[PDB]
Amino acid sequence: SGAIYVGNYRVVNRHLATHNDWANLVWEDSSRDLLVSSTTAQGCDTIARCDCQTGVYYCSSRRKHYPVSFSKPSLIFVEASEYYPARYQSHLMLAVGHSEPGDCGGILRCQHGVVGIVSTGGNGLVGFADVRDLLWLDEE
Ligand SMILES: NC(=O)[C@H]1CCCN(C(=O)C[C@@H]2CSCCS2)C1
Ligand SMILES: [Zn+2]
Repeated sequence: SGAIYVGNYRVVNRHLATHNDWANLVWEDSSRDLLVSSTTAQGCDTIARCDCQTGVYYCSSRRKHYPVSFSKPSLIFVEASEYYPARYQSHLMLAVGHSEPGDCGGILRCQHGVVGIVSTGGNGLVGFADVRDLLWLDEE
């Protein structure tokens, strides 16, 4: 589990969104595994607007933050899970690292801010849904 709290937005994995998220919906995209809902309180996370391909992510199944090198956002094929069939996911970045279902939602960050959240896993890989192109998260 986990979310990004930027401004009056909450960014979560679409497959983990709650009823309150759906009832306060701003934007969702199944191809990216992302959903954004509105919040009453202002958040403290800042979104990275950069070209970093190294950073650190939080792994809940280890209670640890790990440094990683990750690929550029791309269209990748992901195996079936409890939430989606096997398919292509867009704006996904892969790295070598530990990731269980329960680890989705952990933040990937660099010195500039939040880069994305854990969205896929297995066999020593971790995949992150990028948020750096969603410029509108910084306004309204
Ligand atoms: N975004 C998706 O299509 C994923 C939906 C949840 C399941 N999924 C995985 O890759 C399983 C990994 C287990 S390792 C922990 C992180 S998820 C596919
Ligand atoms: Zn950066």
